[PDB]
Amino acid sequence: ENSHNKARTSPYPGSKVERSQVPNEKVGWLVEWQDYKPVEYTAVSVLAGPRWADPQISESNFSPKFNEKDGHVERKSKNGLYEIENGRPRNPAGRTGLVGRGLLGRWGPNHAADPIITRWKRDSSGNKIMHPVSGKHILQFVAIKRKDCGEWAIPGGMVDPGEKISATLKREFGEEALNSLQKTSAEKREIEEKLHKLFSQDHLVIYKGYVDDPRNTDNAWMETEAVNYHDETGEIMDNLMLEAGDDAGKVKWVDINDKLKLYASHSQFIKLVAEKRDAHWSEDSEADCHAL
Ligand SMILES: O=P(O)(O)OCC1O[C@@H](O)[C@H](O)[C@@H]1O
Ligand SMILES: [Mg+2]
Ligand SMILES: [Mg+2]
Repeated sequence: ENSHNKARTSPYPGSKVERSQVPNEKVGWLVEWQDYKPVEYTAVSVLAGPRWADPQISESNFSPKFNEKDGHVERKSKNGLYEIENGRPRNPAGRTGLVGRGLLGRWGPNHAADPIITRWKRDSSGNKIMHPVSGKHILQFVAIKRKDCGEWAIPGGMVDPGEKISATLKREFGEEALNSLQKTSAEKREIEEKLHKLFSQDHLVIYKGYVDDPRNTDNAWMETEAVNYHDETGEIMDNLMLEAGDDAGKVKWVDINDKLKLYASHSQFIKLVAEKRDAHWSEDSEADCHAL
């Protein structure tokens, strides 16, 4: 019973555009609202028609195949089918008060991928560390500090046109967490060997689908695929130094626990990983709120 909230904040990112107000009871498309009048807005950068953006719906020869693989553009939503009304997609989470695409290049789902690389925290002797409160070992994951807003986050990113989610995962992690774009060539082989063995081991899909994002509109929204590549022994990430890509101010292994503050919905993803890996999570048991 919780409506998307970030997707209804104003002004729209990178603009002064104010979204039309949407009472929570009228978020669902199923709810009748004849007077609903969303503000129309698509960023100039998207309207300019770059290679990563779709044409406007009116463009004569533009015939998108929604809810399916449409060439080098994946139009399927990972939450199932989304409705087409008035020739364009309808946000599956509901009304947002704004039509058009805002800063999103694609009509409909705009896919991203979030590679969560984890390993157990280890001491000077290479042994795991148990937390006394949970009795579980502490897990860490590779996080980057965003240059634009300085928020810590999973090193993810947009799926490029024609790119496979698996490639986006490998590419985003390497480029921003290892800085593969600027590493002794050939030495890039090893990063590929290691990431290869790492991303070849069995991973876990943590989350797929809609992401409540301030860039979302009634017609275009963000979706992600968060996947966890875990290094159980530590052998793989062992000798792989983290180096920030040019899009990150910092990069480092971050201890996982319920106190973490991360970008977007990344902390929800981290909580799920700790659950699946049976890692420590509860920092404080508020025992003092009950004990004499
Ligand atoms: O931050 P950018 O790369 O611009 O958009 C990508 C992503 O934004 C979030 O919705 C997802 O979790 C994914 O990390
Ligand atoms: Mg990117
Ligand atoms: Mg990014």
